[PDB]
Amino acid sequence: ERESVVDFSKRYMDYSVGILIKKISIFSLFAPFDFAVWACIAAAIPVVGVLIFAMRIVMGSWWLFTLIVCSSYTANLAAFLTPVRTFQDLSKQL
Amino acid sequence: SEGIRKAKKGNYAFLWDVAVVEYAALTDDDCSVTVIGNSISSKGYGIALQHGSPYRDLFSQRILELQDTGDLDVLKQKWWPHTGRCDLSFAGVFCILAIGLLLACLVAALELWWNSN
Amino acid sequence: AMRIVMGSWWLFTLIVCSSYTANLAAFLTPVRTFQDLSKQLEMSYGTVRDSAVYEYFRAKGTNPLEQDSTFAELWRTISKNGGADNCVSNPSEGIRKAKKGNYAFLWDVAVVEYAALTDDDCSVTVIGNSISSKGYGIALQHGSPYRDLFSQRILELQDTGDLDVLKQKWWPHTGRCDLSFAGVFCILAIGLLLACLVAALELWWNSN
Amino acid sequence: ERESVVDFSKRYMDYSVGILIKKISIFSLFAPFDFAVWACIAAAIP
Amino acid sequence: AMRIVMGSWWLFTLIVCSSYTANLAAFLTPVRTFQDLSKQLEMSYGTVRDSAVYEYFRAKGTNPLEQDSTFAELWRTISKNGGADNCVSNP
Amino acid sequence: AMRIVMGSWWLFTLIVCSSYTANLAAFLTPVRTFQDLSKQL
Repeated sequence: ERESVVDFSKRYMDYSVGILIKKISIFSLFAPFDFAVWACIAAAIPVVGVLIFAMRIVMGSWWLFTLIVCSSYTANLAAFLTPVRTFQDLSKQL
Repeated sequence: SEGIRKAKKGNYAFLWDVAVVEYAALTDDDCSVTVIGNSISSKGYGIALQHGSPYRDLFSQRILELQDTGDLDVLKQKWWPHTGRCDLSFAGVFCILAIGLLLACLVAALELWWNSN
Repeated sequence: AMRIVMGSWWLFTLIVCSSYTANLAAFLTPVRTFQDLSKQLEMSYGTVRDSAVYEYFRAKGTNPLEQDSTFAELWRTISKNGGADNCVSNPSEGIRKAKKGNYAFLWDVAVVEYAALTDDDCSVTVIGNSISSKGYGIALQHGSPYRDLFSQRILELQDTGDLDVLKQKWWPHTGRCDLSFAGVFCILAIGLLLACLVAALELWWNSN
Repeated sequence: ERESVVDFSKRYMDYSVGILIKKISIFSLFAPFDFAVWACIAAAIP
Repeated sequence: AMRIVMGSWWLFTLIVCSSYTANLAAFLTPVRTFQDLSKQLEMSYGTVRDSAVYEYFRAKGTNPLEQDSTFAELWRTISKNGGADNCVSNP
Repeated sequence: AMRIVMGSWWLFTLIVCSSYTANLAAFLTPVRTFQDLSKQL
């Protein structure tokens, strides 16, 4: 209706709108890991418990086995090494 | 102007020109705000004129070409450059401490239950 | 007693060195990546050569005040040997070429997913980048008293948003293509196999 | 150059022009690591 | 016996302690730096008014086509309080 | 003894935690040295 009887000239800028934002403590380092494999370890010990019925093969499993699980808990210390938290218009509706 | 401090004092994300918020970031003595981008270039902003004017396409030709040279964006970068003024634990005791106190209370329960048995 | 001592507390530190050694190994950790500036240090780009993209990017990627960290990296990638392997004589040449040549450049994303989502690949998904000031408009000539009549209908279709409806008619955005944690089990049941190697051979060797 | 001599109307989109024709979990421990030292342990055993 | 019952605690969270012992030491990385840009975070910045370094670099902490924003940052370091942020008149 | 045992597990704690950040010395830090005089050698 600014075009119905009158006119604009052509574009100086383009369409937008702005959003003004002004600017769990120890739980958060287990969160980079999939929580299912905790119980995948927890069911593995019943499998090892079958072996009641050598033993050094079963020990030698485990000295290789939880090796990496210790390294896996050593892994997620690097959580920043590679106010607002979420940036979607829809994500901030909630 | 109300949306300055009401967004400062009260969880209000606002609906406004980004460039005003850009200069409000350019003015605050502490880098203490947050903005999120927007990109809608199918709709534009032109400049009104008298309905019937001889040089309208000639006006818009400079509107065109100063953007084609990009010096229009240098005019944007005059009053608001790209950097601006704003460039945009030891209390974790109880948490793991409490999960086993279920068991720590349940030990004496099964003790006194079977010791009476 | 004292003869048993030598390699023992030797291993009380060497394996620890080895633990710290294997510890650090990963702590800094067409479609290839996800960000356009991350593309700017990758392989070169398949545009149509001698296009207006080819023209105006040489006009403005060489403009340093109007350089925004991709366009010169764009220019140095595309200008290889005077443009060799970015070869376009007929237009569909560079449009075809580097599917398995593994260069990547795109259109405006409309004609992109017009062709790409009518493909069976969907690893051809290159991320979006388009000229925020240059595109396709609507052409007439000076002196025909028709423009405000028609630019009325130009603005109104997005005022209604039926500009979006007609884009989504012959071009829906949906299409057939809408758009570190398993290493134990790599070697887990290998131990169950070694259990079968050991204890079953013990059982049969006792049965022998 | 066109719009100097023959008038236009408004934009509706932007532009580019490109290419369009169809035609491990744990082993990062070994990208710095020379794999034989496992055997260096296994032969340091006897 | 109940050696089995509660003994999970000196195992697990002691490792969690060793992790907090660790990760903060890694995240660690007279003169501090040799930059006019890395020391923009240091405040109470003494400087002289009515001088050539007071004059010319206000002309060079302005003009946003000058793409070394260190100079404009050190400009706006003192430009507040009318230019009299934490300032002296003479050396 | 129960009292110099204190000195044992503490070194078992301390020295390993003290062994820690020198991995970043191996990890974090083509060119390495920038002096005109340092490259004379």
